[PDB]
Amino acid sequence: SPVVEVQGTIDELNSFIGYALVLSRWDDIRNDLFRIQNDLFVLGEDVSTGGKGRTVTLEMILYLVERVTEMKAEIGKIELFVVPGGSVESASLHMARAVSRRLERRIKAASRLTEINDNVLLYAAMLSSILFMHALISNKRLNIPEKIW
Amino acid sequence: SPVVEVQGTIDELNSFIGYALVLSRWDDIRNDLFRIQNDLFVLGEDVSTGGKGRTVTLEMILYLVERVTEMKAEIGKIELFVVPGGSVESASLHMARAVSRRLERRIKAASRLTEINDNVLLYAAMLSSILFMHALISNKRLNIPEKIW
Amino acid sequence: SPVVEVQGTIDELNSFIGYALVLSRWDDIRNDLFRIQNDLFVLGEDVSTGGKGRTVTLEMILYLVERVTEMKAEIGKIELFVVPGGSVESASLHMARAVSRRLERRIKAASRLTEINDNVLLYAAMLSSILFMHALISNKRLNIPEKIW
Amino acid sequence: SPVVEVQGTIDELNSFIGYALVLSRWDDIRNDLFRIQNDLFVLGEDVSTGGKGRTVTLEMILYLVERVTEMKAEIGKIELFVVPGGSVESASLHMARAVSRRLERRIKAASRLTEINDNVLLYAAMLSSILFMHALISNKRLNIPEKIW
Amino acid sequence: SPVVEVQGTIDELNSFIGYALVLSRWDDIRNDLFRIQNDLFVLGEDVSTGGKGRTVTLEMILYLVERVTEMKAEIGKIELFVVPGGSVESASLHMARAVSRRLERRIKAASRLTEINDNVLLYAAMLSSILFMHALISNKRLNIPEKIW
Amino acid sequence: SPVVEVQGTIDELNSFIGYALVLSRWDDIRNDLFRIQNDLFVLGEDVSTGGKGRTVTLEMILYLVERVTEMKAEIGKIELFVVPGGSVESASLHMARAVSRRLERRIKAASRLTEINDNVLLYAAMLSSILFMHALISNKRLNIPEKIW
Amino acid sequence: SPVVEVQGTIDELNSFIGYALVLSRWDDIRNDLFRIQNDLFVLGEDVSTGGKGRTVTLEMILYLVERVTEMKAEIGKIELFVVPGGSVESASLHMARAVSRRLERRIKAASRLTEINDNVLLYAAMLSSILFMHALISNKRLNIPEKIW
Repeated sequence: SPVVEVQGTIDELNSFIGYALVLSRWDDIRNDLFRIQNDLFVLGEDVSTGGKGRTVTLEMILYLVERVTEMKAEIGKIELFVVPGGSVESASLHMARAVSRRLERRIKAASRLTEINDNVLLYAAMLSSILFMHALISNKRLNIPEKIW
Repeated sequence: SPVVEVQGTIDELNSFIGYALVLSRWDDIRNDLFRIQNDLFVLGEDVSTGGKGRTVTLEMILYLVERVTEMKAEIGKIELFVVPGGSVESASLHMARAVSRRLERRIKAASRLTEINDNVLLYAAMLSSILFMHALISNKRLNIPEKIW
Repeated sequence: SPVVEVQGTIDELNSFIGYALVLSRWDDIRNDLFRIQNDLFVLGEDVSTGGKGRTVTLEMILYLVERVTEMKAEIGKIELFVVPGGSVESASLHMARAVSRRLERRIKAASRLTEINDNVLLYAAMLSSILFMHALISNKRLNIPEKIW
Repeated sequence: SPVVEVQGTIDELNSFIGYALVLSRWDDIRNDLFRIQNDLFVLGEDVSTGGKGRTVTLEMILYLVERVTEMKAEIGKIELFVVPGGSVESASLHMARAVSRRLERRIKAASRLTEINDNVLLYAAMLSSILFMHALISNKRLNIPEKIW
Repeated sequence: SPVVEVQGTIDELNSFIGYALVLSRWDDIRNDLFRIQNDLFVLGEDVSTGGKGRTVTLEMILYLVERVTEMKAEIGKIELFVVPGGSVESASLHMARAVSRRLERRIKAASRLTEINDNVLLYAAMLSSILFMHALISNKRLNIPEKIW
Repeated sequence: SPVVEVQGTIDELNSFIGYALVLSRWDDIRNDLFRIQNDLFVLGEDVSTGGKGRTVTLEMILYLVERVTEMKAEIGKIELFVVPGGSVESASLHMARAVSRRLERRIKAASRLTEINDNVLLYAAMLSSILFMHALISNKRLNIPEKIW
Repeated sequence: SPVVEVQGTIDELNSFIGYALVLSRWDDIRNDLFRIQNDLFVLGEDVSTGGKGRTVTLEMILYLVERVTEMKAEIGKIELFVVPGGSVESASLHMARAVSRRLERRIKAASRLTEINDNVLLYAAMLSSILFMHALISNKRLNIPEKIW
């Protein structure tokens, strides 16, 4: 039942990814988001069945980790307090990642209430990180230097 | 007071419809969303006055039901676990419908707390359904075949 | 800890401003939103340090008040129950202001729980008002007369 | 048996933390490393019993995540290709984190061979990250500005 | 050829002993490590010549056994899962002994591949034990009571 | 992928240089190690891009050769089987050079597997040599005559 | 054209090796010099074709490195400022290695002028080193202890 407010936020996020995906131009970015959208579905079933069904695997989170590390190299010095937006695609991704931070904080509650896989939460945490990286990457690749606070 | 968090989500939704409406190209879709935006206003007053004022009528929900049934015919086999987005208009509508599922789950709480019309909740439930149908319809009409999980 | 759900909504809002900023064409509007985005950051630190650090100053809220009063003059009779959207920029701003009303209602909770500056809440309240004004202003300046309920 | 080469690297790491801990002056840093040293022990048993015994919990990794996020704020713009060392404590921590990257790459092999908890690997990954943060933090707090490549 | 990865670890260890030796204050400890450093050299030739040359003698391992037994008396109850470090000298020795466990596990592989004296492996095993004893002894003699898991 | 175990050892080495650099007192030595630390970075990119990017140049290895030849003159008769350590700086450098021999033996494997520049391996070989010279030089300059086997 | 003065010195060296080869008694030494004489030929073609043809491979230089390291063990403390000669074979090799230092300093010029493989120069550098080792080895094996300056 309060785990129902978790799934709602999952599809609320899938909707925000869905928008930032049609928006983004980069093939790598697009494929990451498509895979993320399918993993969001696996993440839904891992809460509903509560581990019984399609469990959120380590290999899924590691692909997020890999991409985070690979894209990190393009940006170089990743800044703190980066004023969101600038590019349309960057702004669209910042909106999806904000909802990702909104998801993990909804999961943390349902984690306290009923049993749910640790991987679900880790994946959500990771998703925020990977989503921020695409919004910096969309900006460098468009030559729109990010305005820092 | 916790019914104040219900109205906030109503206008948060009206804002998301408002975006998907300027976005969508189809006249039918646009008119449905305009009517939905005005019904959202009636839905606001039906919580505030708590039935005293402009009650959310059956005829309002039935127009949603009618459109759902009419559009259903265009899509044919409506799929399960349809990865959201693809088209800009479709993605924009998926975002508005996600917030619609976010509204009815906020109403369900205020329903438990203080008295509010049953129609308000039914309308919200129906709104999610009608909003999904426009995002499938925007996709077929744009010949962007939906990617299913 | 429930103050962590406040910051999340702050950056969730910063993301929505960020989108409406790249979207809006007007220089005045853009600069207001940029300043608002930086003030959102000051607003973050004023919750975290709980007044210890960079306090949200009166002068910050007064700049919002000034702009509200200056833009008010352009619209003239500001209407009640204005159906959101019409213009792309107007719809984008209505979405950001809806989240602003979502922020102050999250702050009101954390206000009851732990100590946080009164200015933080006042600023959020003011932000909703200033954000509505830009979505009316984008509409008059684009000659898209707002549809009232 | 090739899982025996994993434990060896765990205590080889515990030894490197042990050195950087007596070395570091900061109380926060010291306590993180002490807790990390005890978690390394839990991490040992989670490989040996292969989940049967003292499993490496989510809450353990989340404390690493929390510290990473809290310390991140002190450094601000965390740079890429930061030439290691400068301070004695910073150099000592860089050596321990290098061995941490050496541990997770030993785990990844034993992960392919026999069953071992996903958390074990995630914890190791996280440990590299948290260990880098202490070596940047030791540097800012000592006012030894890091030389970037 | 894979026996070349054995020698590398021998001098990698000699380097770690070399550091813990300049570090340690105790004359007995220092002399043990010096002798250990010279025996490491004999141990190198016993792999290279593969028994032909300077064989690793029983008397060499027995001196390690003697010291282990003599120092054992000073510590009394030698604890299990002793969190490494505390003292600078103790931490430095724990690092050298960790590499000693790293050496015998490299030897065990080269033992399976080509012929090498049994004493070489026994000596390495013994070396880990004697190296742990110095890191407990440095701690009691400095009155830094070891923190046990 | 097994080339990933090569980079890990590169930064594991950079960490050991980093320590021996803060440790060493001599300006020449320090500058050599700083340059070596930056060349280690070039060496990383020459494996990752596999020659595509920042190739490890001849001129880089020749600067190592030059220093080896210049420092050689100070020591005079460079001895065989020199028991490592004596000085703190000398011991610290012996540890870094031991890891350098550990790096080239990791490269030799990745050389057999996938294509990587010959210069990368030559540089690593050279690095062991130059690192030994600093640990003899730290000793003569401190008047700590090296104990030979 | 100034690369023609490089080849002349190559065959001028091959002639000096040729003499020291008939001169030397040791089978190992003889085979090294024969291989060196054939590698000198490969080294000729690598300048003429300028990399197009038979490139001077890493494996060639590594065989020189291997022999240098293997013979190093026989001499032990290799001295500085070793007065050349003593034995006929030693004197003959010192003459060939002097010309080898004469070759690399001719290559360094042609390196500045036109493109030539880095390996060519490295090989020449290495050749001087390997040639010195044979002249020390001829001396120990003949029991003619070298007179040092």
